[PDB]
Amino acid sequence: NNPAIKRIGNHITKSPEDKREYRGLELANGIKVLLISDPTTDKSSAALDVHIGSLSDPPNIAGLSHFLQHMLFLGTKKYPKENEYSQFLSEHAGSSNAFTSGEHTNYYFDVSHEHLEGALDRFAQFFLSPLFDESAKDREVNAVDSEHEKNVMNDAWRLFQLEKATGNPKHPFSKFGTGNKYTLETRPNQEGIDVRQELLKFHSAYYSSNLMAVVVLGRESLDDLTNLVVKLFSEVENKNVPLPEFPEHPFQEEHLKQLYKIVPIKDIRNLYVTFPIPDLQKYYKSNPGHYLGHLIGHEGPGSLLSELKSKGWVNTLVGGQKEGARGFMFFIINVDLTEEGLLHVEDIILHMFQYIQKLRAEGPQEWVFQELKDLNAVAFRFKDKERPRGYTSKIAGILHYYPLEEVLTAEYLLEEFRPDLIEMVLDKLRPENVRVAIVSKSFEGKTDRTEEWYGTQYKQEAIPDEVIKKWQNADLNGKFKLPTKNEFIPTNFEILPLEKEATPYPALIKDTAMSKLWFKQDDKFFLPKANLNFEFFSPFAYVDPLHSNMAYLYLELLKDSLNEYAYAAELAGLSYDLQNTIYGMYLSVKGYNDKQPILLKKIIEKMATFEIDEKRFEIIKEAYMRSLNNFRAEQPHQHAMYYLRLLMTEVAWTKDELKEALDDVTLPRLKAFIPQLLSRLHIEALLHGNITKQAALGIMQMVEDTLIEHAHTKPLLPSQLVRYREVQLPDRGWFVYQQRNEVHNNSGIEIYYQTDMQSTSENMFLELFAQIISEPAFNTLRTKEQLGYIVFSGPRRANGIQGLRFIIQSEKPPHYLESRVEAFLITMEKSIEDMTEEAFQKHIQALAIRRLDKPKKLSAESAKYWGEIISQQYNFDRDNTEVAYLKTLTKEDIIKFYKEMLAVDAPRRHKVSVHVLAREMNLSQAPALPQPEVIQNMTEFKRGLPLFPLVKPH
Ligand SMILES: [Zn+2]
Repeated sequence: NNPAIKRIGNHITKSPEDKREYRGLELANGIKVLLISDPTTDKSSAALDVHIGSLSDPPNIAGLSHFLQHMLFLGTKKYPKENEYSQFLSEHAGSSNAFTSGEHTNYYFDVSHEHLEGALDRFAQFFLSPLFDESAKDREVNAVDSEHEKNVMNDAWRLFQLEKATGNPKHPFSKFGTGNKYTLETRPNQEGIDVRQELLKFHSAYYSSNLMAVVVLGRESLDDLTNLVVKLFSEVENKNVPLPEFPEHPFQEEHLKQLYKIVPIKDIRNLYVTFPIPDLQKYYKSNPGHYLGHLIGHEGPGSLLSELKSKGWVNTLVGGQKEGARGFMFFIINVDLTEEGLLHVEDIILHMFQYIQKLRAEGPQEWVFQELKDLNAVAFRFKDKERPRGYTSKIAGILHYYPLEEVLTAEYLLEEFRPDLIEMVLDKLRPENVRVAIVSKSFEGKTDRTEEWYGTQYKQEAIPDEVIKKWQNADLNGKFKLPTKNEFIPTNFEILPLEKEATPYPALIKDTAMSKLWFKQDDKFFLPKANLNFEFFSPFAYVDPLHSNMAYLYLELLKDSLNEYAYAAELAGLSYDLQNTIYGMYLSVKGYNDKQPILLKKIIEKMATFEIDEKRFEIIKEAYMRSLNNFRAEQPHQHAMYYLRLLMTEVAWTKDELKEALDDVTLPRLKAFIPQLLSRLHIEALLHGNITKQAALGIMQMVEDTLIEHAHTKPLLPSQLVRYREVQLPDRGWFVYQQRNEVHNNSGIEIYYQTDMQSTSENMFLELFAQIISEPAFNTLRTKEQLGYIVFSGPRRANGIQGLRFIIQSEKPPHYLESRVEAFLITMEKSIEDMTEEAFQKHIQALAIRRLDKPKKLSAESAKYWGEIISQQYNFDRDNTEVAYLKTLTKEDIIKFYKEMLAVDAPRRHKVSVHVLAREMNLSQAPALPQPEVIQNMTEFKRGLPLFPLVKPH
């Protein structure tokens, strides 16, 4: 035997398509482990999930377990340097993150495959001897505060906390999870609490081996991973902590039959219907809640949504089970509301109960369960191979819920038909346990309560007993019918033999006035799936704001019109994406290849013969007005990015321009625009997956023929295939553009140091520099100086040009943010001077692994080719070519590049800053800056600068 292993599990059931090898075990201290050997992986990975979270915070220190989560990265006894962990990962092509929910704290990393043991050693110390350094703790509490600030004016986070504030206030469910500076520092100081001791006591008490699950994925054999994991994790102490459990529901009698009226930040209108239910987790082999969700949440003919949509009351619906914690769950039905829907909330909820009554009338349906079982089995068999980092993290969470042997299958395979469970859940969906929440600006100034942590304005009322009664007597409405058999369920999974003429990259197999067709038969994944991507080029999609509006509205009305039919295809693993672009339209069809030509045909046919329903048109136009308006409530950093895009691209219509133009979109006008849009087009496509050349040629010509037949499409002239250019900033110039975010009380900044056109050498100069400064920028600007939670640095690529950008969101003013980025850039010039040759070669090597990391699934490989196609660079072998050149670079080359393009006194510095002010508006030495040119009018700024050329094709 082995003293350190309690048991090794039996065979871990996996998909027969899965070439990874697996071994489950439990250590003697109680840690549940999954080991995954993949000898092909470029990045290895591990995750650890401790089954404690938020719901176990001390009642007097809200946010503690989330604070501990941040603090664990900031040093341990064996590795006391504050960023030893992140720096180690950065220098070895790795990355890490963590999250805290009510019951789990989950930590994960990935790393270059040769450096697993080093990464994993440093990571294991988190669970053995964190330092919770006093100085780290006082700085890091600012990152958490700033994380909560970002969430404060977000509607989803406000609704999430509001639900917890209106159940039983004594129940742990009512806790505030994120915490902030108030809860984590200010108030504890006032109460004589030593937060460092609290972190140490909480870690001591709950970070117990018996509550942990570990997953490790590496090239090493299963035996080697076994020894590694025993070596590192055997020392975690078992304190035998009982798993926390919450058998009493946070919504008791007095919390039921309540109506909440809520003021949102965005102009949104929604209706939330909720019923408390028991915890159904233990019934995973039948999944009664999924069965009900699938039915109540259906979007096919005869569905609930379908009738609410025809009445013109709602556009969208989500229904089904929602997680609570060990011992309680919820079942939801939530919809968005049209203006007319807002006035018929009562009738909407009755239709919900009529639909529920139809399910009780028909009884549990074994054929529905069989369909669900069959799709889940196909989905599991042909699951795309996952990136290691998300895969270890996700399995760590679920090791707490399923036997070792079933961890891979348990969320997929259904085994038991349980009409008794289906009826038992359905018996809880009754008007006597209903909670109803309406979100709308119409409640402004009509509310009388305020939620503490977010400020949310709402009113609570009992639902009148006569309203409950009307709902309890709901009868059968003849518009509601069970869905019928889903005929998109695929049954042909044959993998076509690899053709003799198959190539490693996409090949241009059709090059005509109408269409350019890039094609590759999958030679790696061997799943019965394909991706079909199309750019439709037309100047009329973006010629003015009005047209761009009409392009959008057309495509939204089209998707709305197809929804009923397309929903079945997407339950059957066949989906599509359709949107207007600054060039035209983009269409992508992905998933099982079997029925895929059927759905594609249908989209092109509808596209080309579309008849707008006038009612759908007014509803979708009003949602779009709101959606443009609601931009004002996005975050300051999203504003800054959005303004830079408008500043640097040749053509770009603002949200304001689109909004003004929107009133002039009439039905007549939209009906005229469509044939005009479709009259002349160019189509560039990538057809990639389980498909032959001649099926690819056939699919392409079928799209052409359908357009030609129905919309009389002719080819665009080559000269009209315009790409837009980037604005060319002058040597030594600095421009600032300044605006205010009217909603958030944080500011945001984007700083862009433009370099030159993209090419091999320029790319790798910028990428290597970015790789070098990446971790230090986060360490400096966030961990040390604490300027904000959101601190970002990296390449910016647009319209064939590039440069270095910095994005920060902070309470500090933008001019101060600027000076800190500038101090930091100097700090980096010195680090680069002082770093060893070997330190320098480790960064080359890390960038190299990053760039050469193999796609693990079809759609990631398609996305690489697609980026070559849409950028018109067509450099399909870029990665080998760029990396060969990268390996040639020296320290001097990067110092010279920095001195020429980036330094404060650089001869070719080209800087633009976007300053977004907050609603209401020791340290290294910042250099003196010149006086900037303040941009007053974006159109004038553009007209007075040159425009770069466009990049040439391979
Ligand atoms: Zn956090």
